[PDB]
Amino acid sequence: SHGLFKKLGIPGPTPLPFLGNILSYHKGFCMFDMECHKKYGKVWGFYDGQQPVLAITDPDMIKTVLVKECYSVFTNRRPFGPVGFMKSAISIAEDEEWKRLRSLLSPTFTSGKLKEMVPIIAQYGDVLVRNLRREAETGKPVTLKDVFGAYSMDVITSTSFGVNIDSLNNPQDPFVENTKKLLRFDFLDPFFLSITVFPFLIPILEVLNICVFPREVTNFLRKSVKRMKESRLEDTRVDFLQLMIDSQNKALSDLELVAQSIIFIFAGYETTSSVLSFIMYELATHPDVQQKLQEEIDAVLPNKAPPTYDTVLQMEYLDMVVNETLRLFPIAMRLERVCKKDVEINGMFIPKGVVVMIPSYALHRDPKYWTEPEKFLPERFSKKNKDNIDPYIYTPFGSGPRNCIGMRFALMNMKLALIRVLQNFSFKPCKETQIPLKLSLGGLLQPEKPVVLKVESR
Ligand SMILES: CCC[C@@H](CC[C@H](Cc1ccccc1)NC(=O)[C@@H](NC(=O)N(C)Cc1csc(C(C)C)n1)C(C)C)NC(=O)OCc1cncs1
Ligand code: HEM
Repeated sequence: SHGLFKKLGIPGPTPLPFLGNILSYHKGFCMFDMECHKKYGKVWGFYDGQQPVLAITDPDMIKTVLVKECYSVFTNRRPFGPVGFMKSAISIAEDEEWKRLRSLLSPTFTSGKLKEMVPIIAQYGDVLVRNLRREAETGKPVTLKDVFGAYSMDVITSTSFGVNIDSLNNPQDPFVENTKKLLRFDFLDPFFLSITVFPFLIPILEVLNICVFPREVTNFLRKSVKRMKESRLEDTRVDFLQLMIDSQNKALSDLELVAQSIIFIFAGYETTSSVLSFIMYELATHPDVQQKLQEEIDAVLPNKAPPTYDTVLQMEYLDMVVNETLRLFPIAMRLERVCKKDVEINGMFIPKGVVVMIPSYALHRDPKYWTEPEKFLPERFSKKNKDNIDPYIYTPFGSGPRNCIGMRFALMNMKLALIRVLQNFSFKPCKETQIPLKLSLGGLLQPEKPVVLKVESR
């Protein structure tokens, strides 16, 4: 079975019985992919335990699996562990169910609805600047994840559900406290290690009602959503929560609604707050880029003018800065599609069962497509070098019918935060700042030490 790639004539490292290549993950699965790419070329194969995985790096091959063959062969992401009713969450859902969730939820983030969100978000950007000023009035080291997390939770909850939970004025906010415990995947956790390696365990666990997400956290998020939806129905603006009630009056069940809500809560909070922290980390450590960003905001928005939808969009360098951070810190380190039948794509035979894997981290740092791939140089994303960058090599939000539904939301939300912040403050590194930033070898894209900076006024 570990002789799949040999028989197919596909290069790749040599697997150990049972574990496969899993122990090559010890120095992070990102440096695993990079090392394999450099060594094997555009295509290689490996085994997450028994699960065979095919890694692809040729752009057209990527376009085929991501776009052309989505509905026909590559509809689904890897099955990953015991998930319970969260098996209905759009990102985890398969086939027909993903299909009907995708068109139910996709109208969430249209131009019109995105434009209506600005006033709401600008309000939380004002509380954010007020909070950062306190940390600036003292010169106290600030954990970026804390402050930007509270902001992001406030934005997603308000824009998604129409509710103010005032997380920004509330240190011990149940919403933040629970959500950051929601997923804590670790290769060092025998639980996550075991199901990562030996997937035959999973169906046993689903019976036992065991789940990758902690019970206390899903219960809390379940009753919080029950509450918020009960509110909406008792009141006498169409958002994500309203759309899902419309489909209740096939055939969306209550549990399926909470699933979608937990996904949206998690992305809004965790991904948004993380990307903001990496962006600010790179500004602090690149003082002139911070300076140059500060001057666009001034040129476009003079006399501390409030950002609007179109002012955000006119801002080229702020955009350059964000793309450059996503290039260095892609939240999804790999994109994955399960191959659900035998197919030949770009004169290459892929069998049913294999996980087709696109190593975004590696491709974002390939010396082939990027000169000085390892540094922070926003210029590489200029109006001029715009059709240099291949859309299938640079995939921070993925591609095709299963790309990020919240992409323009998160881009707008982050830029609105960045604009408010940078028109008031300056971020400098301290002794408490880890330079260079090392990433955790554990799970998601997170720093090994939390991002800690000082905040100066203007
Ligand atoms: C509530 C939490 C559920 C998780 C679980 C599904 C997810 C797949 C996914 C990732 C990114 C965007 C969309 C879907 N899984 C992961 O996040 C995993 N990480 C990955 O992204 N990988 C697939 C890479 C990876 C890490 S370990 C591994 C195997 C060796 C087991 N593969 C976790 C478990 C570490 N995802 C989720 O809900 O994502 C919502 C988002 C949308 N946009 C940004 S976040
Ligand atoms: C900077 C923040 C974010 C980054 C970097 C990001 C990135 C991604 C990536 C790379 C994918 C997978 C695409 C693929 O497989 O090709 C994805 C999936 C998804 N994302 Fe985003 N995301 C972000 C924030 C959000 C937000 C704010 C939401 C909405 C609240 C969101 C909702 C989704 C959903 C629902 C999916 C799965 C879509 C599907 O399977 O049909 N993410 N995210």
